[PDB]
Amino acid sequence: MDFDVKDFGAKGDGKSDDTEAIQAAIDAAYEAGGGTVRLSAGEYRVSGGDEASDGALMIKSNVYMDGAGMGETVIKLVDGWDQKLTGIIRSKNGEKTHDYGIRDLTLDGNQDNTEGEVDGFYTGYIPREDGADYNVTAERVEIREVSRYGFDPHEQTINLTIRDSVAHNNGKDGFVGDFQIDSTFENNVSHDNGRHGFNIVTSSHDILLRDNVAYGNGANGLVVQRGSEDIAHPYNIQIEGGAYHDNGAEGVLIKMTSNASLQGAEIYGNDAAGVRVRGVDGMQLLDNDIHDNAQGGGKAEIVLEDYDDRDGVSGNYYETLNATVQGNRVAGAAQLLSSEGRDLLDGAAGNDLLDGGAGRDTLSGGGGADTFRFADRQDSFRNYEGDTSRVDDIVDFTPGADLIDLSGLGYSGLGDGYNGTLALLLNEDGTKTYLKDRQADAQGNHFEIALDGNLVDSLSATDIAFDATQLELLGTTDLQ
Ligand SMILES: O=C(O)[C@H]1O[C@@H](O[C@H]2[C@H](O)[C@H](O)[C@H](O[C@H]3[C@H](O)[C@H](O)[C@H](O[C@H]4[C@H](O)[C@H](O)[C@H](O)O[C@@H]4C(=O)O)O[C@@H]3C(=O)O)O[C@@H]2C(=O)O)[C@@H](O)[C@@H](O)[C@@H]1O
Ligand SMILES: [Ca+2]
Ligand SMILES: [Ca+2]
Ligand SMILES: [Ca+2]
Ligand SMILES: [Ca+2]
Ligand SMILES: [Ca+2]
Ligand SMILES: [Ca+2]
Ligand SMILES: [Ca+2]
Repeated sequence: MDFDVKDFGAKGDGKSDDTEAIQAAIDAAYEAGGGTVRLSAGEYRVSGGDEASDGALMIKSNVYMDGAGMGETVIKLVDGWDQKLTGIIRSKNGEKTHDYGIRDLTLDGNQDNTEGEVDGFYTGYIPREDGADYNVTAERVEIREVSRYGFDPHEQTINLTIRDSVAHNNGKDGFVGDFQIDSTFENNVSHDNGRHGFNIVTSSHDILLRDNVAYGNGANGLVVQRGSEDIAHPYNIQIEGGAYHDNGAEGVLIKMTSNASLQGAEIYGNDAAGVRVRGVDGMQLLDNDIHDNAQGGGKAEIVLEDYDDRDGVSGNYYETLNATVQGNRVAGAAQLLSSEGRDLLDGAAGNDLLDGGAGRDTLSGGGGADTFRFADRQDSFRNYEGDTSRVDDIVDFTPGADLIDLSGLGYSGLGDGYNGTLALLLNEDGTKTYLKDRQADAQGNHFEIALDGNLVDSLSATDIAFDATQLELLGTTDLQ
């Protein structure tokens, strides 16, 4: 059954406190078993409760609020409110609220004329307890001028959808997804917020972030992170399309997350790296357009690195693992470092640094002068049985342009492959060129690298750095 707020005494005049009248329509719609609460165009002033957890308006199960449009219907916090208010619209703490939503309206937190932390839209059940809100929809909603978090769906919410919405000029993050599950953020814009455009945090998993745009935020365009507590990391985070540009830090930052994907985005004009990946297990970075980042200083368009939390709350060291970096256009340097397991690392037009770490990795530099680093003799090797897997291959080594950094391995130079030298060998059919250590170590292992193609004639000693002195002289990058 459909309910109009004006029928409950709501004025929408910008001056009268309409909180009770709008909540009356909510409660009547909830008592009918569900329905739509409609708000014609106008500015409805609203106030909070006794506690921050009271929010301002309590949406209920099977209740949807439909305004007359963003800008047309504005729900604005009263002048002078001085109490922390957790959700101008919110579901009840300790209730699994379900099948509710808001559409075509503006939430205005009025931070210029209020004091206290205010969040726009708050969802969820109980922090650190099992249970969830579910089937939650925000469609064409604008949240602005809240002092902290604009869209703040919270622990836990399953099947939250926020689409075609905007968060701007909020004091902290425009969108936070806090322990969101099986949820969708699609075709949203988050801009000119105090800190992050989008912030996916607190164990959120199976999240689609499709065709979102974040610009002009004080910190990240999008950050996906564990957060500050020792809890399960987020995982299964798929970032598809959109644009993360002109933000105060990295365009996209992903850290302490498993199975994350960033594909087909445009990423530019950010003050820090365009993309930064710290301690991510399973990272796919495909077909993105990355340019003109590090505007605030910095040497890298793309940064892959570990996340050392040993001095932090978990006590753990988190490696970036299982990385696939292909198809990107990158107008600047990519630092692509990974660890145990098979990595596929493709640089682009910049002067890139590539290191797949342990395991059988396939590396390519693309354009420019690229350094392929092998930090450990066990990072590319063939074993006693002749198991040729675990041997890295470099797809496109360019003699006179690229560099093989062996400076930490203690080989003296090219030679016959014994006594600390490496042999340069062509395989039987002349399809691959090998650098080989013919001397087995105590475990029977042989350091070996495959260079795809025939380079036995074009490769020279000046294409390999065999010690730190040679690396300082020959290094192609500004990232070592
Ligand atoms: O980033 C961070 O610093 C951490 O943020 C964490 O999320 C916070 C939320 O932002 C809210 O402030 C949320 O407030 C909860 C309270 O935790 C509490 O459960 C409260 O419960 C009330 C209940 O509503 C009712 O009034 C009853 O009568 O008394 C209860 C009581 O006061 O104990 O309701 C508040 C609410 O729902 O607004 O709390 C969480 C939190 O985790 O504490 C979180 O993301 C954390 O991981 C971050 O580190
Ligand atoms: Ca709830
Ligand atoms: Ca203020
Ligand atoms: Ca390159
Ligand atoms: Ca590897
Ligand atoms: Ca190259
Ligand atoms: Ca190693
Ligand atoms: Ca390797």
